[PDB]
Amino acid sequence: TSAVQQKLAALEKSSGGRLGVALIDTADNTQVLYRGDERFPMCSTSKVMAAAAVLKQSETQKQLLNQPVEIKPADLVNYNPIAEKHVNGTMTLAELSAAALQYSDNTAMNKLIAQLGGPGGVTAFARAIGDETFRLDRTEPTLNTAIPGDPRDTTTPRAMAQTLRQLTLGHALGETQRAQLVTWLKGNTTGAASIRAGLPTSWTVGNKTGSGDYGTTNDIAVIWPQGRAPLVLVTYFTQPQQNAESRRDVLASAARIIAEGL
Repeated sequence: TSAVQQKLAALEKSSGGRLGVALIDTADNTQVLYRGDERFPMCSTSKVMAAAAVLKQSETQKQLLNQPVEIKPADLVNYNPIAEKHVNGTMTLAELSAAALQYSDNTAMNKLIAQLGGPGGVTAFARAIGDETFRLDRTEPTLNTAIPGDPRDTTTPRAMAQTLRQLTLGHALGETQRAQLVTWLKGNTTGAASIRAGLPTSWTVGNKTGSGDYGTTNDIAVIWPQGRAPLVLVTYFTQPQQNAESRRDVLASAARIIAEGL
């Protein structure tokens, strides 16, 4: 096991929880993995999968992203920073996607899942782009229970890293759709203390964080350093106690160790 793995293991040991990491360096398409085939609760990182799936729909429904969508009181769940600004109005599928990705709005996520026909529709998109591991079983907010051993609403670091590559750098999506996803990810406003805090300041990052129960603290990101090929980094972390506190620092520190390993 390499140098980077010894440090990740020590990081993990100092944390008292369970850490999962997967990097894809698209130079020699090299990978660095730590518990990369273990399942982790995705929490709000799953919003990328749902937004990407609506994007893929819009390829043949050219005006789908402009379709207005009613926001009714009953649609509000536990955390709706944007949607609560439009109760008894509308938001378009573009505004809903942006809200889900940029402000982690759970009502926005639920509208994307409904557009796709339920959680099974998000899983179907994953299968349709090669990802046999991702599974979305519940809507917001119950997908965040992150119960140890519960396979619901999980993926693996290896799987999500490859998937995120295909979506943001490959051609799982039409170019137009891919560019809109990148824009959305770069304009995220909620994942600054995680991966973003362990990387060189000058690298560009688009990412999506996720928290839930059991101190689950996650981040998935596509990174553009200067002078070299882009990379994909996934960092998942979860803890033994249901009421555990968030540990974004562990994700930043894993990102630091990975980048120090380039």
